[PDB]
Amino acid sequence: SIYNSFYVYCKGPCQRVQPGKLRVQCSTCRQATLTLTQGPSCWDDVLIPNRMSGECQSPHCPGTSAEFFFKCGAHPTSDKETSVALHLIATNSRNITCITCTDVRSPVLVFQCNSRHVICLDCFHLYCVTRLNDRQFVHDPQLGYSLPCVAGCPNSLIKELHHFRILGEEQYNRYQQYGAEECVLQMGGVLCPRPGCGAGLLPEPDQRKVTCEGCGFAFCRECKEAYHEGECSVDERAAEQARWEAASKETIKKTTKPCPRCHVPVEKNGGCMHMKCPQPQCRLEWCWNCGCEWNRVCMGDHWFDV
Ligand SMILES: [Zn+2]
Ligand SMILES: [Zn+2]
Ligand SMILES: [Zn+2]
Ligand SMILES: [Zn+2]
Ligand SMILES: [Zn+2]
Ligand SMILES: [Zn+2]
Ligand SMILES: [Zn+2]
Ligand SMILES: [Zn+2]
Repeated sequence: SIYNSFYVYCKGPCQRVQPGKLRVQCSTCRQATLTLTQGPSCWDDVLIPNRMSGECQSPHCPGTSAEFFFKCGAHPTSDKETSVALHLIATNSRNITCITCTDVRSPVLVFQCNSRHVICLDCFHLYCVTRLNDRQFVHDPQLGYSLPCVAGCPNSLIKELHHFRILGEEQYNRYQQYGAEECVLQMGGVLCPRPGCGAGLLPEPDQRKVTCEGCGFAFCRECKEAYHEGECSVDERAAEQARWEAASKETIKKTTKPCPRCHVPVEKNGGCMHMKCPQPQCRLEWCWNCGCEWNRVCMGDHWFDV
């Protein structure tokens, strides 16, 4: 790829976040024969069922609805070996600094708070690991546990929980255990402190000696050491800058570009990368990013960008 807009979680063989390929088919016959009236321009166009329409080219098909899906892009995949799109992950083409480390990194994760706060994937990982350690995940009745924007913005819980799969197997399994453990702790219990154990334990609440009976560890529930007698031994400017829609400096890529064929300056007016030259006698169709005739590789890698 010259450029990727999209990231998926590849469940096998990669077992990690990868660049993804976008596909559309006819929702009626399920073949790749749907010519869209208008190309996708944002996540809602490709995630909301039946949102986009066109015409199915299959002879005896009346289908007019699009169905979009994604595949891992790191190796060959079959026609419909699909993967879940991690729609919060964006390529950082405008060099936005990260809300917590202030470095320019790519890809980044964009929270769905009003501010659309930006955090790099390393800090997102660190943020999850910290919150797990400190027991700071947030409960949602219709979701389970998740995290809001790091800046604490309202209405910003991650809803698509495959985004936590990017923590990789061990942190992801700590995340998965969180709720069971939390139930124990709300009830006044205690987790075994032995690394690799962590059983949830519900001893009589006035007992200082807790025996894990898992691993047999007898501990002091106060200091968490082996049982003994006697006494135990976001920056404010960062969060203004690290916002997806905040005004930015000019990059090497211009926001007004010449048509590849007729050289007349063209303005882009939404998220679709498929441009149609507005000049009557030109009408070249081209990729805004790659500056070449519109094609299926551009479709797959970056039909739209955020
Ligand atoms: Zn893969
Ligand atoms: Zn069809
Ligand atoms: Zn960072
Ligand atoms: Zn926020
Ligand atoms: Zn234990
Ligand atoms: Zn103690
Ligand atoms: Zn032109
Ligand atoms: Zn392109």
